[PDB]
Amino acid sequence: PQITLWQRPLVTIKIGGQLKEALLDTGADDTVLEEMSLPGRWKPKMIGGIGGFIKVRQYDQILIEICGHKAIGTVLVGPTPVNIIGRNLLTQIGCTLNF
Amino acid sequence: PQITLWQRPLVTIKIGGQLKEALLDTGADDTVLEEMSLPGRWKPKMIGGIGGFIKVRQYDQILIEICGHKAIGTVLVGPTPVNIIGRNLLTQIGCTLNF
Ligand SMILES: CC(C)CN(CCNCCN(CC(C)C)S(=O)(=O)c1ccc(N)cc1)S(=O)(=O)c1ccc(N)cc1
Ligand SMILES: [Cl-]
Ligand SMILES: [Cl-]
Repeated sequence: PQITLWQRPLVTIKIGGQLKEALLDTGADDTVLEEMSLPGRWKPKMIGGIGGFIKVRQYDQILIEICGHKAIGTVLVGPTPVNIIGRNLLTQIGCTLNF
Repeated sequence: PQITLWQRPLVTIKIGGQLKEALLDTGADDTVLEEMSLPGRWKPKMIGGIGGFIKVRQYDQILIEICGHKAIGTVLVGPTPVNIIGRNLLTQIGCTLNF
């Protein structure tokens, strides 16, 4: 599709059998979601910027569906104020910026 | 242009006669720049970041060029990790997300 930026570009994702709303964020290196369970190994990470840093758990090789697009990648999990889809997954669905 | 996301979408902007590098950030509602001098009066604004809310300076109707595309809009100034171009100016230059 073609997504306008007049409004926040929010999309439905499916992960861990869960449906969630998330922000497509070209400025985010990696996907980070609010607290949830994910299977497999993880390692701690600090991510931050405006207003500071937050501690997250990094899970790798996680399956996700974005707008019906299937993709695999890293998912960070922690106290983000909003669910964000980062470049690491945006590239796999072939998402680009255009003007 | 068409910008893929395998690397950060960092572009050149021009503001106050000076070139700067900035991040095209669809996750950002508003544009926020590193501390700099701008003309006119400013008003206070609180923005919600990944680690918390912070105070920044709002300057309105400022000339800024993004990848050569001319714009005039609101620019916020404050302690941001990088210059960020948000949806207020992305919309202005006709930017969309596509997949
Ligand atoms: C400086 C940016 C490159 C840092 N980030 C990415 C840009 N997101 C842009 C949206 N933001 C809020 C976020 C909670 C949705 S923001 O705090 O940067 C913000 C707020 C207000 C305005 N006007 C401009 C920017 S990050 O969010 O810190 C981040 C860092 C690591 C990962 N893995 C994921 C997100
Ligand atoms: Cl103030
Ligand atoms: Cl504006």
